[PDB]
Amino acid sequence: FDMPLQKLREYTGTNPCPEDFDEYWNRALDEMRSVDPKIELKESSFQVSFAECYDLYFTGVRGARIHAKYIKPKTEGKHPALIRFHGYSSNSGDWNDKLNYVAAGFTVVAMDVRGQGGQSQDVGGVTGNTLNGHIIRGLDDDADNMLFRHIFLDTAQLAGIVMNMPEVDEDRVGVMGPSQGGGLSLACAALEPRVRKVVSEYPFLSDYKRVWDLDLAKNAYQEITDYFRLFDPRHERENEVFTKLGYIDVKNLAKRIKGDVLMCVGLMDQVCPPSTVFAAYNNIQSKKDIKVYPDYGHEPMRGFGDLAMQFMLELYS
Amino acid sequence: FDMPLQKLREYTGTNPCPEDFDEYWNRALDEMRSVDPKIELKESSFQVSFAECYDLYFTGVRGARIHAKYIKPKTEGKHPALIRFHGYSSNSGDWNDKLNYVAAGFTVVAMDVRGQGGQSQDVGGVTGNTLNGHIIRGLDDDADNMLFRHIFLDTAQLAGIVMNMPEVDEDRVGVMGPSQGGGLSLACAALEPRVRKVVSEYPFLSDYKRVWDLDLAKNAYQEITDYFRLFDPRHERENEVFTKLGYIDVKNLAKRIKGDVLMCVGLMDQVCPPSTVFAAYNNIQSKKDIKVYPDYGHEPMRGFGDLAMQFMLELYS
Amino acid sequence: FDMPLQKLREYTGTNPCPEDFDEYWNRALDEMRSVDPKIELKESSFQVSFAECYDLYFTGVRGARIHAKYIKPKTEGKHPALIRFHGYSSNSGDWNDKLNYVAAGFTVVAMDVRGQGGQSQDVGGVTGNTLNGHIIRGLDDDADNMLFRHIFLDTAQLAGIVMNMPEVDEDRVGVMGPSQGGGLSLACAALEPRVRKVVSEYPFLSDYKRVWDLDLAKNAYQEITDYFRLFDPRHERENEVFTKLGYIDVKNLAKRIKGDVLMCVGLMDQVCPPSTVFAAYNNIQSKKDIKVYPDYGHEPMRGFGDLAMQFMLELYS
Amino acid sequence: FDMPLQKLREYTGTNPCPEDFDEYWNRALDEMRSVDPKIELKESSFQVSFAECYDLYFTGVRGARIHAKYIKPKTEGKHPALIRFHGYSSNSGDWNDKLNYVAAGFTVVAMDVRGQGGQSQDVGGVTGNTLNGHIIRGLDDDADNMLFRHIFLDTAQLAGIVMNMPEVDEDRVGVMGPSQGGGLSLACAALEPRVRKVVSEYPFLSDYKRVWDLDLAKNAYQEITDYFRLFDPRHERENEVFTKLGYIDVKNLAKRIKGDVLMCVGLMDQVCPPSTVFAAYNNIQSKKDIKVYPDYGHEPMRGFGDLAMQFMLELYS
Amino acid sequence: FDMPLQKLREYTGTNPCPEDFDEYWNRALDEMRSVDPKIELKESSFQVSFAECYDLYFTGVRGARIHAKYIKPKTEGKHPALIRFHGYSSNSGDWNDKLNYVAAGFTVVAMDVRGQGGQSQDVGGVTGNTLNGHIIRGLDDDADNMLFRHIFLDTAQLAGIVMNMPEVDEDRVGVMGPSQGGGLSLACAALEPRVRKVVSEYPFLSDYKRVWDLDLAKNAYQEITDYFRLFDPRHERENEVFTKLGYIDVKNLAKRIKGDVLMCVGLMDQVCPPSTVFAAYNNIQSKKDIKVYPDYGHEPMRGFGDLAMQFMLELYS
Amino acid sequence: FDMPLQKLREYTGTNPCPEDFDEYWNRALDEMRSVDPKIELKESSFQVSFAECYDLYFTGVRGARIHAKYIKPKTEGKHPALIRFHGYSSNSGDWNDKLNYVAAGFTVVAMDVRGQGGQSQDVGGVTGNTLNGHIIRGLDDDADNMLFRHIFLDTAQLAGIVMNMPEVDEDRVGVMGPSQGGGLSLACAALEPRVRKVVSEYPFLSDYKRVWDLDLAKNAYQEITDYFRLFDPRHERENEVFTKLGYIDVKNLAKRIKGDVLMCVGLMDQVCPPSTVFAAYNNIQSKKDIKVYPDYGHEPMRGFGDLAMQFMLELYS
Ligand SMILES: [Ca+2]
Ligand SMILES: [Ca+2]
Ligand SMILES: [Ca+2]
Ligand SMILES: [Ca+2]
Repeated sequence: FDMPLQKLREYTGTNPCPEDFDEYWNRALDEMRSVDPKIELKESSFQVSFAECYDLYFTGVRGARIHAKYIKPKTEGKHPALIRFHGYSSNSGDWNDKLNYVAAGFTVVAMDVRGQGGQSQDVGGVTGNTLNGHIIRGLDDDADNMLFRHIFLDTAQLAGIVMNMPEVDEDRVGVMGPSQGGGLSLACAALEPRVRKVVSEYPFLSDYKRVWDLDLAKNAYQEITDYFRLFDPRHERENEVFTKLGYIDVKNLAKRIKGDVLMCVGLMDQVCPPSTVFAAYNNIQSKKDIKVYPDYGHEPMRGFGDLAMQFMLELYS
Repeated sequence: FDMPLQKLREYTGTNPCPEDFDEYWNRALDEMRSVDPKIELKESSFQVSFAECYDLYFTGVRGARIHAKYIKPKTEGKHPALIRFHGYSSNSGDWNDKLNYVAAGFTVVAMDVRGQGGQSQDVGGVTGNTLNGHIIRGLDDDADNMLFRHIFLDTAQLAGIVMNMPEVDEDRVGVMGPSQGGGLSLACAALEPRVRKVVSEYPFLSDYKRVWDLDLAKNAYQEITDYFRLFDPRHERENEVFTKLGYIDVKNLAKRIKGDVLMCVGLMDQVCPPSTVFAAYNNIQSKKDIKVYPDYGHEPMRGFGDLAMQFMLELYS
Repeated sequence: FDMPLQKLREYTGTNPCPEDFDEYWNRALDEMRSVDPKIELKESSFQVSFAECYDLYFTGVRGARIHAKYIKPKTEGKHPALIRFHGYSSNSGDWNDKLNYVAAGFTVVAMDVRGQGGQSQDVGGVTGNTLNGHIIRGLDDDADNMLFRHIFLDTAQLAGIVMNMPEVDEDRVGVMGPSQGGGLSLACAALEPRVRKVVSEYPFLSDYKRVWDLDLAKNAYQEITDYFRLFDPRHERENEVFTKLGYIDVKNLAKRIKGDVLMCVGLMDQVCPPSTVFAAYNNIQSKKDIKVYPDYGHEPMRGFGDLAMQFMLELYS
Repeated sequence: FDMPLQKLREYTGTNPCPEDFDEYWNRALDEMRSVDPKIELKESSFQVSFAECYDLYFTGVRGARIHAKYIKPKTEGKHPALIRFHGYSSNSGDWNDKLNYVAAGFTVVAMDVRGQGGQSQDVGGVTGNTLNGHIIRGLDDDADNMLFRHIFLDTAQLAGIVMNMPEVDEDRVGVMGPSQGGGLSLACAALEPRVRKVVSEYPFLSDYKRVWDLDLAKNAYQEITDYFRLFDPRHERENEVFTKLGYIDVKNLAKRIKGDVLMCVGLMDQVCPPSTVFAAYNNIQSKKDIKVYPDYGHEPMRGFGDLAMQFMLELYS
Repeated sequence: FDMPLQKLREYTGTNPCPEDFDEYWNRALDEMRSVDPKIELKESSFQVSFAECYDLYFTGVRGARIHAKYIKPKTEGKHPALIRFHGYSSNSGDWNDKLNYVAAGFTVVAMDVRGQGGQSQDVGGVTGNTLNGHIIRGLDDDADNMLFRHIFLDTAQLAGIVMNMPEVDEDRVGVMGPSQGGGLSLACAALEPRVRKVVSEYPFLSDYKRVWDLDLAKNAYQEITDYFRLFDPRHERENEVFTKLGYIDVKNLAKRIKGDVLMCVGLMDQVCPPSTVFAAYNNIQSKKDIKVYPDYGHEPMRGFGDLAMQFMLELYS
Repeated sequence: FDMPLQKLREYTGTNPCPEDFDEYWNRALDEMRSVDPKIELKESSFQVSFAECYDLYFTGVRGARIHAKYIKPKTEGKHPALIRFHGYSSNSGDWNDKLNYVAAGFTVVAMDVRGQGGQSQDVGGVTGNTLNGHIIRGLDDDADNMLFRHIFLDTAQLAGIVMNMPEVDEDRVGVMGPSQGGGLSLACAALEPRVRKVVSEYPFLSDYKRVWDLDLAKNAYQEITDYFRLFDPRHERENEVFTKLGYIDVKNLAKRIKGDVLMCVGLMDQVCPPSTVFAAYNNIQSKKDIKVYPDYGHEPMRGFGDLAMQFMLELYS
């Protein structure tokens, strides 16, 4: 259902990239940097004796109150930190499974995406469809009002907040996540170049046009099809639509990443077509590597979790 | 998958009704009535020689700009009017198929629901999930900020606007729609008692708890399941959740309807369980009737469209 | 699952055309023209004040009694007429939705196909399979006894009957229909060259061999696969079978069409493959046009209905 | 999806039986007995040294030419005979697998059903639907014109023809078949009481109303649902329809069977619900027995074939 | 698809329990206790600085070499230990996600089931089917040769080995697992009463007969259906089959558990019917609790992971 | 989903062939030939008067007790014999349907494959997975311990046993089977060159790598995918795995076949891809022929059974 591996290795993407892409994002970062986070920490009901578990809240662009789990090991001195991002429609998950990295002495943070399955706020205020999908949310509004634009900014802002924590060495921060979380990991490391390590598992939010070309604009990408069916049935605004989506196409932000990257891709993945994953991978200029799993689809790949941790452990000296 | 027809005719609903239901709605109607609609009519690109086609815009509660197709026949004197409501995620549709009632001398209006498939605006500004579903949109916010509360008010406000049109006899306005449109038809006739005729085809938005009890909280009702899975996995707040959804349960509004009602239900419809449809039907106190289609599911039922027009044509003496 | 749009534009078909195709149809036309229609009109139970609704019955070839809905506006003088054809296994449908064109002053006729979901008779009398499918009905009999041959003749015969109606301007007649109805519309305009306008939506009954070549001989075209599995499992008579089906392949009749044609096609339509639709379209020699819907399948395409009406309204001076 | 075995044992049926059922069938038998079979035997291209293989053709009611495979062992004297009936839409099948009974010295005959997958003719000539299904074929016509009525007569007529074969002992004839073939076997033994043995495997064509009551009027019984959806959507003629189908309900003919009967039923069979099978079984008044297969559906049941042969071998002294 | 919660609470099971159940297991334990484990530890390629990761191998009954991951924290003194068991056809998984409990100072062990997805050996040597399923593996052989009998013994033996580790406090050992792993957790805590804590998530291997009664002997329990279809199609040995399966029905071993138990059940779980889960739960006599997730099926339930860890942390003083 | 018939006829396979293929098999044949079969014949409970039905047991390699149905006609002198092999997970089936060849004077033998649906024993004793699949059974053990290696030897040993039966003409033995039975037929005729006739219907166990390349390593070939997913997720040992599977790839054994071969293939068969079937066919050097069924999948093909018997009947002069 996608090109052979031989060609994936060379594929660099299909979705257009706005001509003012750089200006667009420099502007976005300016807005993010002018925000007063007014950070608040609340002790979680979940408690362990070897670490402090806090519910962290900060204000992002447009006044949205963002939430993230925050686990701090009870150890002296500064150390590495890991920021996890979750899948589409999910949330930061349970506290306990974040402790595997705390065991390694890491501070661990897991952010909730605005308006999805967690406790992060989506202030809305956009024109157009609001029933299904965040990718097309704000698509018929001004480009600067696209929801994933704010979400991407939240990850960048959170990375800076984490880097300012007293127990965190700002030069030893890594980000990780699967699918949407993998796309957000790339976006975060792109918008906050200080991020040192990046683990992106079968990333979502990449090379939109390609997904549509493969007749795969379904499942997680169904909203792109819904959009055209309802607002441009004969595709009279196709190029403008995909160009605008180019603003939130991680394959376009990929060139900004400075940290080391480790990715994985399942060749049976029809949710996030292998070609869209390689497009993001092939736009990365920093040190990188990608693990290929021929028989896996959009799912955790056996053994990769271990490769990812060993990769993250590289944050220590 | 549901109770026998024998029991259906006796079923009055399961979903709870808030203690302050009436005051909640009188309070909502007060808000709607205090809004300056600033009505604007723009000529449509679709034009015929026997009628006037206009895109109508008005401001609803919370400042949302609402859109509706508006077709006026080129005849003299006042006459009946029909207000159509559409299915979940859809829109007012095409202009041409609305002309069947125009041929009958009716003014035809088809409203687009906020943030769905048309041109009506959803101003948002709610806390909680915004990724999928309007039923749960605002569920974790104040009850007065629930999206379908505003949408229901839009239907009532539009009915009032239509009743003030120069060519419309305010005492001869009918409403109609399938699924979501069927629930909206009931809500509209309930909130604007002046509505004279009502056609509700396999109505959606009714008896939420019942849908869940039958393990049918999927398909169109999937979001109710996602809500619990993400925000209350062990149903510790079950009664509170369904009670709040009770505010937008059209079965609870039904008692207010004064116009004549004609409904249809498919006994194979698992999207809108027959019991939930009968629950709404059985709460109506005005003159009513329901057509039963044993072998039909969530779909147009052969012959009903004709029964619906003959029913609407009763508006003429 | 089909060639790219770029290639579809140049695709002219795969299914063969019998060497005696022309003589076959001229002989077929002679047979129908010799039939005494014995037309009878019966007032319908469905009635409105602005039009006359009649159930029309006429005798077609082989003594079959054919039925069609007939709506005549209560206006003065001659005017255009629209003849609608329905989907496979369906019928003429409801009376009310045909009134959109009556609003435009058109006489509207909707024919029921022999032995399908309506009230038209299939006298049968053929050898071979009679359990499933009209495409293969009479395939093992003489070619002059193939059921769709008679059905095509019914459309041409009905077109002439309509052109002889007192209120109908014989030079202002249009035909329209989706899927099977789209194929019948083409066949009608081909067998009755006086037809002025043609709207063919995702036409069925075209380029049979191509459907099979694409492994799409299922769904609506399943009977073709059943025929071979049961009567020619090793395809020893493949060319003979498809050539014979060529007699009722609308892409072969398309060359005879003189009226203007407006078609629509969904690129995700696997029921009527895009290539088979373009094959019919590319064989049309009269003024034509085709609307392409990239994200639509075998279903009504948003906005096309309005395009079709504006197209039909061109029949008025 | 059906009642427990405990209840199945006592279930006698739901579908009605016409008050003139008996006269209907006696009149039907008189018609077939007046037909001149004009039997013709043609040597088959398939030949073996130990038997004679012929394609047998005889004329049935309404002038239909019926076909059946006919294998005669090259032995001396009279012996038993087995008549096989096939599944819905299938045919008599291959010659070789019929030889298992020829090995036992049986003459084997396998009839093709009119207009299905074989070489038997369906003269048609009925009013109503002819697109899908033989159960509803002729349902809107006179009851004496229902297709399965003629097919049942074909089995009885064939049974008599076989009983008149020189090498066949008329008192040692057995009939067998699965699904449709199981229903035909029952009908045959009912209309031709001389039939000595009967093997009916998960019989189709039984207790129609029950199939519909269970919401299983799909798959093989789909046409019943199609009939109502198209010709009686609100079931205003429900009792009339099912009572008429009672003429061809094998559970109503079962009382006439005189030969011993061996049946089998799969409790997971949703195509032919267990209750409809037991309904036919429980109406049999002759020596009978039924093998129950808890984990089998609409399919051959392991070991039953051997039970069936040992049962048929009882025809030998 | 299963009884209401009200009745689940009281349901105690349906599958029989052999009369010599106790003798059978006392005998099995004797065989296990006579085995020389000949334990061998091999450093894993996966290494972290805060713990020792070893591949542990021991010999179980019948000479099978069993494998389990073994992670020991680099801390002084004795402490609690957790033994994880995996799902059907899976294995011990990755090393990294086991570190969440190591962070809590626990020694963590994850055993691979014989012949499944890991490195544990199944010496086989049984008669009967060996193609699919371990539940019926050895079912046609002597009861003492049933594979899950050995597997259960492996868990008990491993628990004793863990309790003998120098860094492990033998009175602070817990076991946990989902589905098959949940069934194995119950079996382990039953056969090694010293186990102090038990977390069983939607347990598999319980109340076999019940699964079959609900027509749910499919998916994970498909082999039970396969067995009957192939070896006892008419269920002539039904009681003997299910009674024999009673030897490895965890609901029967449940009464032996002494440690505290925490379980979870998804009411939408058709893989492990809620009733079979409550049957095991209701046979437990030690301190216990069960978390119900109405909208979850056979899958991890949000929040439970955290309840499970807090429950396990109860092992410390 | 596969290459065009034009290319199929030229395709010779993709799966590698071990360098020591021949010695591996000569070594295997040596082992089989050194086994004392200790043949035992037990009269079956199924008995007919024209043939002798016996359950035959013999010891194969590794001490496994193998079972086969054995039917001998009550005729004088030596005659042909037919050995049938069954489908994956199935068994020899019923006795009665084997009598068609008995009627032709043949002795008919139907072998049960070790550990599948019949009475043949799989002694096991292998390391690695034992939960699902015989193709990978023993794959992680020495190549000489692979299960299908022993099964292949069982077919060869049984052929030799049959050729020594007093009523059997050793030069007139044919083998036949579908799917797995088709692969076993080829393996048998390859390992026991004396086999005179071969019928292989849509053979399984051929060209493994090709199945994987087409993403068809599912359904019957699912275990190959499970193997990689669990034991080599990144395919680091891909060539080694497929090369080893090459030992039991019937396409590699095909070159040894001396008897005449007749095969059939369905072009819609995704279970046993057409290419893999043609790969085996194209490696045969003896007289051969293949029947192509374009519209058939993994299923019996109409008419082939008769071609198969006529082909086998060629054994008589
Ligand atoms: Ca480092
Ligand atoms: Ca004009
Ligand atoms: Ca006897
Ligand atoms: Ca404690």
